[PDB]
Amino acid sequence: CPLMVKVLDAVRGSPAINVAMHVFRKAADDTWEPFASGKTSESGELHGLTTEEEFVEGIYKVEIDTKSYWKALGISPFHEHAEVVFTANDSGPRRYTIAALLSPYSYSTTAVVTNP
Amino acid sequence: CPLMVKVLDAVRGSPAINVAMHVFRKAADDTWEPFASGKTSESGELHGLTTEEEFVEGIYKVEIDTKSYWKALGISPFHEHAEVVFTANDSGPRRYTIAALLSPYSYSTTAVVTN
Amino acid sequence: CPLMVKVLDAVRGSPAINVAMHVFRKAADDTWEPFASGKTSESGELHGLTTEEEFVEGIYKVEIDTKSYWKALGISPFHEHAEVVFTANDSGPRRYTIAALLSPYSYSTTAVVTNP
Amino acid sequence: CPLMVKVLDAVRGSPAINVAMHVFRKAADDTWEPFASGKTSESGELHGLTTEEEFVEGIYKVEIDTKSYWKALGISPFHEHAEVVFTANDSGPRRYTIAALLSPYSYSTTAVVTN
Ligand SMILES: Cc1cc(OCC(=O)O)cc(C)c1Cc1ccc(O)c(C(C)C)c1
Ligand SMILES: Cc1cc(OCC(=O)O)cc(C)c1Cc1ccc(O)c(C(C)C)c1
Repeated sequence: CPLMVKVLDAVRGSPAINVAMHVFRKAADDTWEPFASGKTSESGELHGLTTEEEFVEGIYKVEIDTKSYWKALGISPFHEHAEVVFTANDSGPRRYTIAALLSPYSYSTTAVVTNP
Repeated sequence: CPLMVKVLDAVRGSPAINVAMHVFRKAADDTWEPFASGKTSESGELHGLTTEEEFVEGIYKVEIDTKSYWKALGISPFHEHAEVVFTANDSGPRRYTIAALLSPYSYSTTAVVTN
Repeated sequence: CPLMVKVLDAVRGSPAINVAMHVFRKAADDTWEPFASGKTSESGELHGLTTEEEFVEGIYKVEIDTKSYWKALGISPFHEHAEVVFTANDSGPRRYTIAALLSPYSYSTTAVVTNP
Repeated sequence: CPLMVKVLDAVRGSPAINVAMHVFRKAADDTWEPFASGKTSESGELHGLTTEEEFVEGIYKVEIDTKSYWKALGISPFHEHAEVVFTANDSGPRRYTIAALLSPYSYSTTAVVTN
């Protein structure tokens, strides 16, 4: 469906497995409303967060719990989390893949936006 | 200078100049209280945000207005901003350089943490 | 199969399509021998470069023609190409995904190495 | 200083120190002729590789020995090295900073190209 997140580990060269993340939508009143959540699979992917009709226009935030991921590996990393904040579907529906690449003191994030 | 931010532009191969950003400290009630801000210099750098005495342990957020930067260049961006959230000084004062590399649909951020 | 390359465009937020690349293997005599080549698909992927039995231990180089990609979009980029040089299969066979993320003056590259 | 290389370590959040690298210029017969080398300082920087007069147009390669760096830290790396291949000075002399960010299974490289 319309929103997928793929998370890689740049130290081990592997998908980043069991990484928790929470998705929020900015409300009319400017607050962050809980939208969805899940944890990455063995392939570092999280699918099924939302549907085409629920995923309307708006500003979305994906908060990826990268600190817990590193802590479980014994590492105290720099970032509390990796955030990804973006306007979605403002020219009509699109399908978003959020790619995140994680190191203890660095994190990249990239979007692949395609038309269904 | 305990906190410095350096921003580069991966499309133009240059420092990212006049990029605004705000720094926040997480309050006891878990809200973000803004306490410093600035814009990058002609070398893409922002210095002088805080002092050693002020920069106590806590959770800090740097919100970099990448969307305005790309809009000023006439380039469509993906992100609303780039946010850098970290716990500072957890075993003593350190000097933090946040290095941010910007593309319209991608950014990376790195910390260089010294003495 | 054992070697896949996925190339993304960080300016347009899209797969980088029709990107040419050449794979070389370092020979016993230290020269770079042509190993395989291909161009990325509409999904920014190149598959079928090699087989499990051909892809023996050795030092491999993937030379991705990123300059031509940017030039065809009107852009004069920094890099002549993005190279990816690595020892493969030295603890037994593995499956390698090379992920490359391209901007006119920057390029990241990451490997996902998994056991079949 | 027409060419500077700055290398950071994404695992330790620090400059990458004592990283060796070699610089080559592509010859007329398409072989690479080595002409400069050095290792990064305690701030992860390598200066003084060439001079304005020597650094003429051509295709240059910087080969960064990331594998030795990771081996010295006891960390398994993926890449044999990180190579930065570019045409220099194509419309006049510029000042190039190559910024490299290193992880064991990933690296990124960026050019900051000025006047
Ligand atoms: C977008 C994407 C999807 C994907 O699906 C799974 C697979 O093909 O195995 C597999 C890969 C490797 C990518 C590309 C990707 C995925 C994550 C990632 O961090 C990066 C860096 C360039 C930031 C690239
Ligand atoms: C190129 C550079 C120059 C620099 O001078 C600032 C100082 O004097 O501390 C300080 C730093 C940290 C960098 C490195 C840098 C600066 C920004 C940046 O986005 C990147 C990414 C490639 C990771 C690296």
